Amino acid sequence: GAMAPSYRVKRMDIAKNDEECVVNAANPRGLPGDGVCKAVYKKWPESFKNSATPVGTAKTVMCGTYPVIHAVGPNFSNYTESEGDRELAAAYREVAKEVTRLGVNSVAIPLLSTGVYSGGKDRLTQSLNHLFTAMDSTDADVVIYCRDKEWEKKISEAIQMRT
Ligand SMILES: [Cl-]
Ligand SMILES: [Cl-]
Ligand SMILES: [Cl-]
Repeated sequence: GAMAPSYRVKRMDIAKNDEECVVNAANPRGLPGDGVCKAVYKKWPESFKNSATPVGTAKTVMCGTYPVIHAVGPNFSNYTESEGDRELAAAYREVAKEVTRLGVNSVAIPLLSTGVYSGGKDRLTQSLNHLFTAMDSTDADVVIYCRDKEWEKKISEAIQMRT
């Protein structure tokens, strides 16, 4: 575990993280995809061997000794708000189980279902609150990755509001 488990946020490419493992915002089919998923495919292509897994689950594949946790958030274009919310919570619970099993002291994590799977809605608070629900009982240092300056400020405020 980390000596004093923390949350932090950084505004940069999650493919250049400084943590002991990465969470991919994966598609169910293990395809290279776009956005975070395509950056993760370029950096760790070996981790897409048999990475296909259903919505609401996470599947870890090792790139050398570096774990890639493929977490499949729901596409809100296809899911109802209710079922989508349940699957988004479940994906993060499966991430916490994998981070625990791996025994890592740190993990790089994107906000699931906030990009092309958002169904055109702002889901920063929804996704971050499910991330906290899952990861609060873990002792890894969590580093959240985002690309927007306003999102960075809002995620940082949410972290500091609890401290
Ligand atoms: Cl960057
Ligand atoms: Cl997304
Ligand atoms: Cl972002």
